[PDB]
Amino acid sequence: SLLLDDVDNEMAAIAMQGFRSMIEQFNVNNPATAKELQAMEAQLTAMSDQLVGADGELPAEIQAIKDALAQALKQADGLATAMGQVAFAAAKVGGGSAGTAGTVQMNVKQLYKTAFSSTSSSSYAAALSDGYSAYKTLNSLYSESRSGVQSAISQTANPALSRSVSRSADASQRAAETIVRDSQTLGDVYSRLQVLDSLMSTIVSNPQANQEEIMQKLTASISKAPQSVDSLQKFAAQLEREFVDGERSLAESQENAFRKQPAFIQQVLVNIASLFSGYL
Repeated sequence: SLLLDDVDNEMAAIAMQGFRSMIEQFNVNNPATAKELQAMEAQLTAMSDQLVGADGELPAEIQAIKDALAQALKQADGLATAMGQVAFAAAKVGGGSAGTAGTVQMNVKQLYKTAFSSTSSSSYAAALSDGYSAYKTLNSLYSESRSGVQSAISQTANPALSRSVSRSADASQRAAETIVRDSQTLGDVYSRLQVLDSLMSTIVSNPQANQEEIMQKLTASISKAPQSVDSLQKFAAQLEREFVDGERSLAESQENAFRKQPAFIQQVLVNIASLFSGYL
């Protein structure tokens, strides 16, 4: 009876290819369906057979994915819950601790829940906000994690971030429009929001810095951030024009950053959700 944290490379790649094959069975751009859930099950069984044989005992983490897919067929939360269990398993294969696999699972599951949220939902803004918190948490964890946990994160989170988006004086409103203008997917939104977040963080941490230095440092940070990079650099340059261009703009940006930064980013998220939702 096999334990996933104690697998050889051939079986690690078998498992991960099975997870990748499950992922190809759905389309995040439309509500999840019985057919997709069933197809994921068929891919899971094909990989399980390779792992332990048509009759061997399923490892705990594969058991969990099976249970999850079973429930989702009986009743969005369903596919999202199953993909969190996929990300847990993949994280365990990669040598992650229980705590790490748990964090990966909770936060990947959230990205799918955000991907499947309708823009008309009363909870859409919330879901967009929760999805950014999950994004950040995953990017933090990615950096400090073993390679296989990195693969578990990116391979399960990316499909949710691929969800398409499209649009329907105040700085937070101006930032929202700038992010949205340059974004096709949810991943585009969050990666560009993170650039703004980093711009604000750079100002706070370097209050004496002028425009050129702020941008120099931000550029370095974007180069050192976890994983298109040229596109985020180009986006940084677009933020420069809006919020760092000249002494007046910088002074405005410095007030928001020193005095309001979390509130500002959450107001930006509200305004981004408004642009996708049409609602105030």
